[PDB]
Amino acid sequence: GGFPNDAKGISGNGKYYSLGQIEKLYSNQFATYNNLTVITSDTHENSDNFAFCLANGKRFPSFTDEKPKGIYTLVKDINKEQYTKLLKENHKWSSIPNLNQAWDTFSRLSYMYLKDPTDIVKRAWGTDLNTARTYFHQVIQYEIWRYTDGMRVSSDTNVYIYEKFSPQQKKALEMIRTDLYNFTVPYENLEYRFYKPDWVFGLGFQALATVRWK
Repeated sequence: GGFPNDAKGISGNGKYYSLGQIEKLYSNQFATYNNLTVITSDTHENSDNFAFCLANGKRFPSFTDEKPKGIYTLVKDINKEQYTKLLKENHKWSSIPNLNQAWDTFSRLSYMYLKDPTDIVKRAWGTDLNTARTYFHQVIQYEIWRYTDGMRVSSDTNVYIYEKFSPQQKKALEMIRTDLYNFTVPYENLEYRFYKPDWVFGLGFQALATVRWK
């Protein structure tokens, strides 16, 4: 179950790029859903197979035509206090709703993508893991934003997003909402990671965070 994060790229200069959420890899092609994969700035090796954006109101990273927008440094093996501090720093001009709980929801939701402890993917997509790999990322991402940014998506709230969801995504969202608190997260066996965006003039970039097995 879940989607492994077995990437091992480490950048020689400590800087990383992301392929983005829905972005073109090459400007003459149709955009693809890229799971916010994070790559080394030097070798373009994945460092983390997926990641999640932590600030829906900031700039999103991309790597179209191999030109980075949004450059990151990595904080390894984060805990509740570090996550909370870094998340808050990335939201200087917005308040995070139920901030106390922000680590709990992020760490649970990202783990549900990594491991899927309650078998949401089997129930929503069956054996179609290729579709689920991106379509489940997207619903997990929106639910992360419910908690980072108050972006609750439903048939009567943020309808412009909801109506774009596939039927399987809609089912998965209901399962996520039912199952969120109904498992224990095995923190001692996991490495959570934070990607801190380098400063730029103006509205900055969203931070990213992700998880892998140790």
